Amino acid sequence: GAMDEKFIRETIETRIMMEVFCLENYFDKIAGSEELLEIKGEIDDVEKSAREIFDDSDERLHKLFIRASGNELIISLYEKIWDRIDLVRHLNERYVVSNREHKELIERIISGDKEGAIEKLKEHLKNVEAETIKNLYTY
Amino acid sequence: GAMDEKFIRETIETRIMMEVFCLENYFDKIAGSEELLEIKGEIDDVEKSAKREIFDDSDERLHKLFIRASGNELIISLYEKIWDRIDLVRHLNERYVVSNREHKELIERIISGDKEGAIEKLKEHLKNVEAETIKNLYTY
Repeated sequence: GAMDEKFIRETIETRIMMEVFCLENYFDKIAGSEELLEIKGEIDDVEKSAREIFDDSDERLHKLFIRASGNELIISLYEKIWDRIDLVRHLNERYVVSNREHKELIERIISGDKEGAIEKLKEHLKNVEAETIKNLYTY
Repeated sequence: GAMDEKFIRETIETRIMMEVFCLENYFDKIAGSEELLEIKGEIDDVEKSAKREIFDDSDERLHKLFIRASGNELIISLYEKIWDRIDLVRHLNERYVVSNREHKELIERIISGDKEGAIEKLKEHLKNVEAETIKNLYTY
C-alpha cells in the first residue's frame, strides 16, 4: 500500500520489536560473532562516499541480530518485510550518521554494554524514522 | 514443516516477542478496552463449564487483542500470518483449564494497573503452554 507517514512508522516499530528482542535475548551470541567484526571493518573502511557500501553493511548488521536468534520463523518474518524495510531505507539521506551510530552500537555490544547497546539501537531506528518522514514530506 | 520440539519453541518465542511488545507498549489502550471486559466474561464462563470451543475462542480473542491494540497493520498481519501455526501448537495444550486461570489473573493484573506483573504473567503463560505442548507431543 501507499508509503505514507504511517507506513514508515509501522515499519520502524516492527523493526524495533524484532531487532531489540533479538539483540536483548541473543546478545552474547551476537557479541561473539565473527560476522560482527567483519561488519565492523566495513563500517570503518567506508569513507563518507564509498552508499552501496553503507546499505550493504546496514543490511548485514541488522539481519545478523535477527539471525542470531536461530529462530527460523522470526528469520523468515524479517525476510518477508525486508523489501519494505529497504524502501523506507531509501529516504535516509543521513546515512553517514547512521553509519556512525552503527559504529557506536557495535562498540557497546563488543564492550559488554547490553543496556547501552539496546538504547543505541532504538535511537538509531527512531532517527531513521524521523529522517525518512522529514524527507518524504518534501516530495 | 515438521511440528517438532523446535517448531513449538520457535512459535512460542515468536509469540513472546510480539505479544509482550504489544502489551508493554499499548498497555493502557488494552486495559481500557471494552473488548477486554467482554473476554473477562467468557473466561468466567470457561471456569463454570470447561468447554474447549469456548476456551479456544476466548484465547484467540485475548491474544489477538494485545496485538490489535498496537494499531500497527504490519504487526497485525504478521501475527495473522502465523496464527494457523499458533493454533496447531495450541491443539496439544490439554490443560487449557489452567491456561484459562492464567488468563483470568493476567486480565486482572492488566485492569488493576500492574503492568510488570501482567507482562510477567503473560510470559509465564506462554512458557507454560510451551512446556505442556512439548510434553504432550512426546507421548505420541
